[PDB]
Amino acid sequence: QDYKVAEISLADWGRKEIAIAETEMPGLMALREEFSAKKPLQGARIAGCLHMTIQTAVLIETLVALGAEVRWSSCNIFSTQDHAASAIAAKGIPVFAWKGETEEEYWWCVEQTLSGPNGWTPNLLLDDGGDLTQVVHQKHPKLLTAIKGVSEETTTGVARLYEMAKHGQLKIPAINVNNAVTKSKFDNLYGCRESLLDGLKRATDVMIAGKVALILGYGDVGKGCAQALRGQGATVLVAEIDPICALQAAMEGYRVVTLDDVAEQVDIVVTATGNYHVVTHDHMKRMRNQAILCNIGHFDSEIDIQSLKQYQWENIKPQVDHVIFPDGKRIIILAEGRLVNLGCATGHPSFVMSASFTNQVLAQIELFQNSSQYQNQVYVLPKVLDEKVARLHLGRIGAKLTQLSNEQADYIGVDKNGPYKPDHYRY
Amino acid sequence: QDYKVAEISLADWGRKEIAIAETEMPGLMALREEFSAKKPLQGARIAGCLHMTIQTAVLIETLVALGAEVRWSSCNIFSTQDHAASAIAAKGIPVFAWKGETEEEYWWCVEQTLSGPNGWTPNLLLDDGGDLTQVVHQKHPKLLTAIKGVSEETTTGVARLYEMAKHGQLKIPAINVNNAVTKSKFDNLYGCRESLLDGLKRATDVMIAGKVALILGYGDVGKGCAQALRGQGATVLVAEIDPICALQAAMEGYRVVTLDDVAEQVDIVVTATGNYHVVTHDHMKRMRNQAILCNIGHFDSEIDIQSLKQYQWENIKPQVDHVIFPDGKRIIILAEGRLVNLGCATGHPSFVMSASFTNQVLAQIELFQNSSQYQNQVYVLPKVLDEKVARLHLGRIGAKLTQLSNEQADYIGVDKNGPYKPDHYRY
Ligand SMILES: NC(=O)c1ccc[n+]([C@@H]2O[C@H](COP(=O)([O-])OP(=O)(O)OC[C@H]3O[C@@H](n4cnc5c(N)ncnc54)[C@H](O)[C@@H]3O)[C@@H](O)[C@H]2O)c1
Ligand SMILES: NC(=O)c1ccc[n+]([C@@H]2O[C@H](COP(=O)([O-])OP(=O)(O)OC[C@H]3O[C@@H](n4cnc5c(N)ncnc54)[C@H](O)[C@@H]3O)[C@@H](O)[C@H]2O)c1
Ligand SMILES: Nc1nccc2c1ncn2[C@@H]1C=C(CO)[C@@H](O)[C@H]1O
Ligand SMILES: Nc1nccc2c1ncn2[C@@H]1C=C(CO)[C@@H](O)[C@H]1O
Repeated sequence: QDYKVAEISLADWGRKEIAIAETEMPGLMALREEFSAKKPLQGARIAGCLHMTIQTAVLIETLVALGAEVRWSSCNIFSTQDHAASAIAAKGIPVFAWKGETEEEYWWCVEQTLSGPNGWTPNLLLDDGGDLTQVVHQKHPKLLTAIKGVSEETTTGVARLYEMAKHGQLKIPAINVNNAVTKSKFDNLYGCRESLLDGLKRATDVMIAGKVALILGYGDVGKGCAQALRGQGATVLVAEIDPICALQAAMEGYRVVTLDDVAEQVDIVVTATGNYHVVTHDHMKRMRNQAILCNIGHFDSEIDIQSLKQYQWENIKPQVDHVIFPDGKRIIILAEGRLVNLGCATGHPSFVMSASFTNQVLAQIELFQNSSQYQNQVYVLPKVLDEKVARLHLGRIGAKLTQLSNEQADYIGVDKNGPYKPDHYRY
Repeated sequence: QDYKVAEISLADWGRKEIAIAETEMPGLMALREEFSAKKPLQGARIAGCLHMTIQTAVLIETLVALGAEVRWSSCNIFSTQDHAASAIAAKGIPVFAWKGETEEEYWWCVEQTLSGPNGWTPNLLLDDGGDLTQVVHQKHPKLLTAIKGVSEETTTGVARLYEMAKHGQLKIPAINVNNAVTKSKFDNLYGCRESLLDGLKRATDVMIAGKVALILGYGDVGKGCAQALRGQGATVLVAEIDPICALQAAMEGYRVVTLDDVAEQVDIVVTATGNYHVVTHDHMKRMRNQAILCNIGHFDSEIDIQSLKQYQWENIKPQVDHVIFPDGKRIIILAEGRLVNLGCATGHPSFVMSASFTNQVLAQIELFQNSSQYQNQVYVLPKVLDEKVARLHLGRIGAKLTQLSNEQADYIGVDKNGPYKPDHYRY
């Protein structure tokens, strides 16, 4: 009874894909092997708000195998994989999540993780986008006092933590998992380099070769999106407000342009800025017939979807829609502006989510155990753990690490076992 | 009389290439436009130890145009462009540098910059690899007291600064220019992606397509080298001691291997580690006939060249040599293990050196003006100047920056004019 999923009968399928996914997520299995006996999360009560995919299943069960009790919701109304949710619910784990939630239901699902039977309350939060963090701070401040800290998955959620802390609003420790090197430089980038393409294809089956595709933003996500579409023969355009990131794109042979200038020339538009209304009404009115528009950043407000309620909306299939302009021209909007990789496909593949999620588990162990050593600010995990995360993934893909001799360790000033780079190294 | 170059009659050619190079180095010209009247380096006496190329010419004359007086040497015995040296000497600027120096001459050239006519002594150092910094600290400690600080170009020199500072040996402020974003992420990477290939070609004219090429190290330099050879159809192998960098290479589809395992299989070997004897005698003995071996890191000690004095060395052309093993098999060694892009070609092209060198000038202005605000540690320039450097290069390559609206600036928590990223952002 203590769950809510679309069809519990999907659990056997979800379980079958969880089984394959474990073979793809060596970081998470290595942590079970290391820690399942010593149960370092015994006593941990984790409220989780993070896209309920097959990958998040392997995360949840890793937390459980280390002793934690969890209550889970998704951080996006379209990102859940129903068969994953079911497999977790069937295990007796409270999960509240399904593909196709309304906004009211979304927030109800979050609230469900803050209160469990028998006076269950979380002492930890695991968040992706900052919504759970906001609910707790703004609507359940008595709970705040028993929270040891939050671990946060993504760039947008980290921005929101920093905004809170600047104004004295941050009332618990927070671990920024996004800016683990083995998160930002791998999930954000190599994740989207595969899953952006996947969502576009499942949704529209559009040919990438020969198309003019515009990526807004050239951060870690935009960089992966650009490479993804360039590999398939698209002319790729980039927009940026940061001169350094703009220069990076130019030096990779992308023309750096504004959407103000090029709106009539693009076949495909991908927002990847984590910002607000970078695609406006006049941009879309200017777009050619059947232009495809999608967002991959965390929130749908990258696009002014409100500006389109004016027109008629004709559904094509779930999460793929036409909006018809007065002159009859149509644009294709994916997942109503919600992140297209998780909305129209399945998000990143399991291997790279293992890197991201191995950082999450380690962040949760660190907060549960040593939260008192931390103040109400944003922290990152030390580099030796970052390096550990990468080590655990090398075996799966056949990479053989070279070992430093003593004299080589001294020559560059490191311990043979790491950390191998200064704190400010950018990889 | 106050210079020493190979043939002063090369000055007109050097000048003709300096003229083209200015059109390629908008960062340096923008700084002259901004600063040549106010002469913010008037009174600056700069001792420079940095590869005397056409690019360094435009740097030197930028320093002069801002009021500085300089005395210049190269930081490598093979890296000088003689026609560049001449053009500078003809302008009456003391430069001591030529292609093909002996070690004794090299150190004599450095010393020449520490003492000028009429009791000229530097109050600033500009260094690339740390040699000038070492000479001054270890052999001219009375000079040390009048030095306001050093600006350092490259990863190896920065390692050496950090080693000094750890043991209380650093006795002046130092600006780490390598780890400007517009240095490390552009020169180290996109520079070598062009100039590694250039040196290999000029030296050996070898076909890259179909060859097995091994890059040792996958930092900023190794990353550019890998992409360079992959673009031309080489199977590219990578060796690394850092698990994070190893994982990056695997996720780009490079096999990560040890040279211990693969020495018999490689056609081309590039050392890019900044480390010591990563290529040993037994590796080269194991190498196939006509295997090509080169180093692109700062010092030739990446390769145990000493281990080859045993055998006969047959010259092919300047800086390209055969060493014959007892069984008659031959390996090709480029520039006796010195950095191959500058040793067998011309180093990076002017456009990217403008980014590197615009940081240098700004570092020199900051030390001359505000050195007293600094302690005897290593600093980087603030991000707003990093961003300025990129801004100055956007126009040349046609990149158009998007401007944030007020609400977009607020939404992500930045000023509209920057800095646009937190200090720890890795680009
Ligand atoms: N869908 C996924 O699987 C996934 C994965 C990781 C992150 N994300 C989300 O993607 C978004 C981007 O993340 P990131 O790590 O790349 O962020 P980032 O800060 O590294 O990069 C974003 C870039 O957007 C640029 N930008 C900002 N405003 C702009 C504007 N108005 N026009 C053009 N460019 C602009 C910035 O200069 C910056 O370089 C965030 O919302 C993040 O949470 C999604
Ligand atoms: N020739 C040029 O134009 C040019 C340009 C920039 C820098 N450099 C020189 O290149 C070298 C590398 O610079 P960088 O910025 O790439 O440094 P970096 O620290 O960014 O990368 C070097 C890499 O070498 C790896 N490494 C260290 N020891 C190793 C070993 N024994 N086996 C395998 N891998 C090993 C490290 O893990 C690291 O990732 C330095 O000497 C630097 O000064 C030359
Ligand atoms: N398959 C998958 N399962 C679970 C979570 C996933 C995912 N694919 C991307 N994600 C996150 C969402 C993004 C933005 O919210 C990133 O931060 C990334 O860490
Ligand atoms: N054409 C050129 N002129 C002048 C200097 C150049 C160069 N090409 C690479 N360099 C440097 C040497 C390397 C290592 O010493 C890097 O740090 C780079 O900044």
